[PDB]
Amino acid sequence: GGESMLRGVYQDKFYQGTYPQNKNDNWLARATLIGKGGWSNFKFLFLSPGGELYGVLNDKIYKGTPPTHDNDNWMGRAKKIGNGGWNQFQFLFFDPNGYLYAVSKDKLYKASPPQSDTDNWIARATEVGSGGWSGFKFLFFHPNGYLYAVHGQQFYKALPPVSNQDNWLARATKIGQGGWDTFKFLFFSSVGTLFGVQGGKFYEDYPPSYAYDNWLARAKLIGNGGWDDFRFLFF
Ligand SMILES: CC(=O)N[C@@H]1[C@@H](O)[C@H](O)[C@@H](CO)O[C@@H]1O
Ligand SMILES: CC(=O)N[C@@H]1[C@@H](O)[C@H](O)[C@@H](CO)O[C@@H]1O
Ligand SMILES: CC(=O)N[C@@H]1[C@@H](O)[C@H](O)[C@@H](CO)O[C@@H]1O
Ligand SMILES: CC(=O)N[C@@H]1[C@@H](O)[C@H](O)[C@@H](CO)O[C@@H]1O
Ligand SMILES: CC(=O)N[C@@H]1[C@@H](O)[C@H](O)[C@@H](CO)O[C@@H]1O
Repeated sequence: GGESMLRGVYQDKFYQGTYPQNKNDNWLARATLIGKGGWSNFKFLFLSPGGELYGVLNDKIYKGTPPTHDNDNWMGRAKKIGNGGWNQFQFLFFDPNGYLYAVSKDKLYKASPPQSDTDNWIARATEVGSGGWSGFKFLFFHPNGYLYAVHGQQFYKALPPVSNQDNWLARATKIGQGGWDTFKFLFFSSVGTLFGVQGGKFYEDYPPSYAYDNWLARAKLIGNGGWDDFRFLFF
């Protein structure tokens, strides 16, 4: 059930709405304002597959159901689940089953998310990757459980590492040979459609399946202008 709404932070404000389906749709003019300010200094701001919003701010991490209207004081009701060290991460993201993945100091870690202030998450997390993980530009999951990654200007996908003895990049399938480093945002919707913002323009299409598929030549243009101004843009 339910396709998730697109969300984004633009000029310190938080908006939500169904994603735009053509370049004549002025998304910002119709989107619901779900936060009046305070959103631009989060380092990370993302949603779990269970619908909980996670935010990293000033080295601490907070969670709560997302705000539904502009006067919902999200940070006043969010639960603080981390008191320090959350700005050390380069990436912080969920797999489809609710496990949190994190890249810190070139290593990849995985575990169920912290549920309280006193939980030393980084200490109990499993190290599933020992080196190479700060070299990616993007690292994100498809809803089918495959890990997608942009390395240099190349694009790859493969089931995630089973342990730190698993050399992921060596067995990954290459699904793109160039141009992937020029995107500002690159992410999946909840039904597996790939969405990307490249120089102000917003595109969507089924993801490439092999290195010679010219994704940008076939993708649908769903937005022209303003998308490079967002600080966060995600489903
Ligand atoms: C980061 C955060 O929770 N910001 C909210 C803001 O969006 C909302 O408009 C306001 C309502 O009083 O409370 C907070 O400031
Ligand atoms: C990144 C990480 O796991 N930081 C945790 C922090 O959230 C927590 O409050 C503390 C409790 O001892 O341990 C850690 O440092
Ligand atoms: C990016 C990548 O695939 N890194 C892996 C690393 O996680 C793993 O510990 C090692 C095993 O020899 O191989 C690679 O370096
Ligand atoms: C961003 C993008 O779509 N890059 C693709 C690239 O992956 C592919 O190898 C090439 C083949 O023609 O076309 C494009 O450039
Ligand atoms: C961020 C945003 O909503 N940008 C839209 C843009 O995609 C669209 O092409 C244009 C149509 O007039 O309006 C806006 O600028």
